[PDB]
Amino acid sequence: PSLRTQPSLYSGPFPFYRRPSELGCFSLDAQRQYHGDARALRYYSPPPINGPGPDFDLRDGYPDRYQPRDEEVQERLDHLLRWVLEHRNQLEGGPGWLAGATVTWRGHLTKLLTTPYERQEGWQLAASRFQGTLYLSEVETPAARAQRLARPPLLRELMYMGYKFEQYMCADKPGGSPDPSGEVNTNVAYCSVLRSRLGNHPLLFSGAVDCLNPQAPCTQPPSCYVELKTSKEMHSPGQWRSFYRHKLLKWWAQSFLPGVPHVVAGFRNPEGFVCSLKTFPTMEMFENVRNDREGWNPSVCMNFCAAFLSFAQSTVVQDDPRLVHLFSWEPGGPVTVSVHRDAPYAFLPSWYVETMTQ
Ligand SMILES: Nc1ncnc2c1ncn2[C@@H]1O[C@H](COP(=O)(O)O)[C@@H](OP(=O)(O)O)[C@H]1O
Ligand SMILES: [Mg+2]
Ligand SMILES: [Mg+2]
Repeated sequence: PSLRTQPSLYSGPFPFYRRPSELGCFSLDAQRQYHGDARALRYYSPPPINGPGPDFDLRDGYPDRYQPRDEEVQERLDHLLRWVLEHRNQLEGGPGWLAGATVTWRGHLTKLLTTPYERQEGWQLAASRFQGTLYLSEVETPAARAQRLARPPLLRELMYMGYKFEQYMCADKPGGSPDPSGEVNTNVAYCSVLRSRLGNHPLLFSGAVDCLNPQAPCTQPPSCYVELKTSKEMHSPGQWRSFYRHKLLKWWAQSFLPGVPHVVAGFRNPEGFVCSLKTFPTMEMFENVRNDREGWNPSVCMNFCAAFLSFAQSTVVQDDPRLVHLFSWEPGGPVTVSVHRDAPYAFLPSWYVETMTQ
C-alpha cells in the first residue's frame, strides 16, 4: 500500500481546481487565544510612491522585542475544528457536503503540492475519517523535531526577519502607517477559512493570511489578500534561476490554493536591510520556469495532490476518530502507510467528536 511521487507520473493536463471561496475567518491573539472575528487582520501599506524607497532594518528589535510562539505546543487542527464546530450548521453545499470533504491546514496541502519536486525534507500526515469527513493533520518527523530543538542562531534570526518584514509593510488600520517600534509576536495570526475542490475532492482548509489590501480592485475575499515574503538579494541570472526553480515553487503552492493573487517580496542584503521590493502575481509564477529543463510544473503538483487525496480516501476505510492512518514520505521514495490508534497519533479531540456525535 504505497503511492509513487515521481513527477513524470503526473505530467498530464492541469486538473480541475474550483475557485476558492472564503467561508469565514478567525484570529489568534497575542496570548494565542482564539477569537471568531478578524481582529488580527492587518492592512497592506507599502512605501508611498513618490517618496523614499524601502529601507527596512529587519534586525531591529531582535531579540528584545520578539515574543515567539511556543512551538512545543502542538495545536494540530484544534483551532480549525473550533471554527467548524461554530459554523457546522451554517456550512454551504447543503446537507452532507462536509461528509464528503477533506479538512486540513493550507500548509499541509502546500507540502503535498511540492512533494514531486521536494528533495530535502520529508513529511508525515495523520489521517482520520469521522462522520465521512477525512481529516489530515501533519506530524512532526523525528528529524524535523531534532532540527527544531537545535535551531542555529542564524536560522532563528532569519525566521525573525521574515516576521519583521511584515511589520514594515502592514498597518493595524487601513491606510495606516506601519509601526516597527513595537513587538514581533508570532502568536498573533489571522486565518481565512476557505472552501475549494480539487478534481472530485471537496476541500475545507484554513490558512494564515499576512494582510489585506484595502485598495485592491476586488473587495471579495480571498482576492484582496496579499502574501509577504523575503528573499536574499540576487545579482546574477544564475541566482535568479535558482530562485525561480526552488523558492518560487513554494511561494506558488502556498498562494495558489487559497487564491491569493499577489506575493510581495522584499529582497534583503547581507547586513539585513530590505532596500527593494518586487510583486510576483501567483498566476504568472510558472512563466519563469515554463521553458526550463530543471523547472517545476503546476500540473504535476496538482495531479499528484489529487492522486494523494484519492489514495488517502481509499486507504482510510474505517470511520473512527481514534484510528490514524499515518502517511510517511521521504525524498526519492513512495508515500507509505502505517496504522495506529489512540495516543500519540490520534488528533481529533473529544470536545469536537462528542459535540459532532450529539
Ligand atoms: N520552518 C521555518 N523555516 C524557515 N522559516 C520559517 C519557518 N517557519 C516560519 N518561518 C518564518 O515565517 C515567516 C512568515 O511566513 P509566510 O511568508 O509564509 O507568511 C517566514 O518569513 P518568509 O516567508 O519571508 O521567509 C519565516 O521567517
Ligand atoms: Mg504568513
Ligand atoms: Mg508571508
